Amino acid sequence: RRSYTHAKPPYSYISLITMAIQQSPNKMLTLSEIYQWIMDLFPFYRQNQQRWQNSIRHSLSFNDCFLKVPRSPDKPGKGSFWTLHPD
DNA sequence: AGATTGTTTACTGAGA
DNA sequence: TCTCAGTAAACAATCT
Ligand SMILES: [K+]
Repeated sequence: RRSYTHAKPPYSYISLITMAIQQSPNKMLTLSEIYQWIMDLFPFYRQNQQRWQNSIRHSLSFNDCFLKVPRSPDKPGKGSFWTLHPD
């Protein structure tokens, strides 16, 4: 068995996150759902996950276009949801 | 206790 | 030359 090389798809981390959220049924995703959507669709991101996931977490917090949404206390779980800022 | 999630600072290189 | 994107890492809050 051998490994194969994929080229990075042409999207910034902001675009990848935005597309992930826009296509989801509730217009909001957890962090791991975002990782999973990106890996499901772009096989380039099935490698170096320690790196690019650090960068996704950084971009979610650093950029004002991403908004954290708390879980309702009646539905507790790991992490919060991420949605797009209403502007 | 350990791992994940989230925030923050500091670089650094791409590109205009 | 200057902005922004992506990397690295420290550290804390909050999960398992
Ligand atoms: K944010």
